[PDB]
Amino acid sequence: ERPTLPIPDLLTTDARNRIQLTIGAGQSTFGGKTATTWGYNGNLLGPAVKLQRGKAVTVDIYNQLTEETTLHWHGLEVPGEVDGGPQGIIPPGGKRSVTLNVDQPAATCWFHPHQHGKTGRQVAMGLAGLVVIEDDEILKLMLPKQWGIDDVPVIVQDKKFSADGQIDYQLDVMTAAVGWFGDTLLTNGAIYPQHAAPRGWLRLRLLNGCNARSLNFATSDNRPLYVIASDGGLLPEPVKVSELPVLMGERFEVLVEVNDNKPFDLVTLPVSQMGMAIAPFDKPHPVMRIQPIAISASGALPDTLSSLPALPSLEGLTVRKLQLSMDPMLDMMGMQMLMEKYGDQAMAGFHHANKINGQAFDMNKPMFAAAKGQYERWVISGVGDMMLHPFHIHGTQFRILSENGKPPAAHRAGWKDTVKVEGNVSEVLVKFNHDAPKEHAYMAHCHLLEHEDTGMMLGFTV
Ligand SMILES: [Ag+]
Ligand SMILES: [Ag+]
Ligand SMILES: [Ag+]
Ligand SMILES: [Cu+2]
Ligand SMILES: [Cu+2]
Ligand SMILES: [Cu+2]
Ligand SMILES: [Cu+2]
Ligand SMILES: [O]
Repeated sequence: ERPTLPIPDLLTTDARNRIQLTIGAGQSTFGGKTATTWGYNGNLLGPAVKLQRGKAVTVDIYNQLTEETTLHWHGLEVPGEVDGGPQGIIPPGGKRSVTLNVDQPAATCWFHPHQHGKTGRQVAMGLAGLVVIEDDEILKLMLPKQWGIDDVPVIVQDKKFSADGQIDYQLDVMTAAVGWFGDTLLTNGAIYPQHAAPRGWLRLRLLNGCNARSLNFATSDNRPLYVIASDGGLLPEPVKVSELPVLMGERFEVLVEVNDNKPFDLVTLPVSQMGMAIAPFDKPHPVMRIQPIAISASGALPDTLSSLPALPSLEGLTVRKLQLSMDPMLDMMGMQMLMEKYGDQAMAGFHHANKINGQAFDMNKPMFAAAKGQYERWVISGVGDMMLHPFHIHGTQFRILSENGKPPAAHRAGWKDTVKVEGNVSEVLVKFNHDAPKEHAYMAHCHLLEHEDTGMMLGFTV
């Protein structure tokens, strides 16, 4: 009765070493009602671009929208010139080609628009894809590896729709303060899908592709999840968890056991984030149904996944302070609107009003030049402010030293491109191995997209 989990195509290069991505407007059905949606190579979401470490690929990006957009590869360590930040304009009806020389370990990354001031909308409308980066190392592990059967991407996103069927997106005082969130949960575009998985291990590549909703993954019968990777690749070993908090733009890959005749749900648990526990999200919410199939999966859960370097010495490293803030007026007005619409349940558990170091994002004025090839220490503070800011830095995979006032949890102590900042201070160890000049600067920003779109971003050069 549930629709099957849609599986994004795993797209590799053709004879010319090219991948074609068409950005376009189509239609989808939600709850039997049609909406205009945008997608990459289809109506909605996108394919998974498969990359190999050490190899180049050229991506041809045809923008068939009637408005401008950009194409960013979130999690990829590439020069600014192909980063697809807001300076990477692709005119409506035009084409832009980018050559990606992949130089990082195996990981599940993703891609989405980075259009100046409109990224929340373009994502809400449907635009997101995946990136599966492979290397020599990972294939030796014998992980579940059959794409769409025992190795599946799970892109989880919320939307809200108006009475006429259409996606109801707005960037206004309330959303700019608390984020765009909705009442309907999608999994690879589908409402409460089911996925048929063989007996043994199921690998789920989880992406929180929500604009502003943080999620927290668990199983309906509390079977454990074994985390094997974070934003930037494998952990040294599996880390067993009963629940998995995932911030906006974060990825984790987990293994979960599948047994004959015992279906279970992947669920998300209520989070203590402003706006995000309004019913049906005040209770555990299903994400998808796992249907065991009485066929043996070949995949293993290895004792040992890979190696993390020790953290580099802290003495002598440059420190950059990035103070996050939101105009007090934006905050009071936004939270009032939140409380007035939804009341107390909204606490269960403006275009340049959001800033970093007192400055709302200035596309023409990068805030600093970072060293190339040198570890730096970036200290990101949300002190003075009560909103959730998952802070993301372009052009790198860093190590978390402190996450919002604490040492990182085990499954969060490996390769990360996002870090939690919420009323406290975070510190990360970051290195950039590629150039980004002022014309194609790197972004560092909050990934609660409505904050980003209203100033909580800076450009930096390498
Ligand atoms: Ag006011
Ligand atoms: Ag409140
Ligand atoms: Ag705030
Ligand atoms: Cu992103
Ligand atoms: Cu990014
Ligand atoms: Cu934020
Ligand atoms: Cu970004
Ligand atoms: O991003």
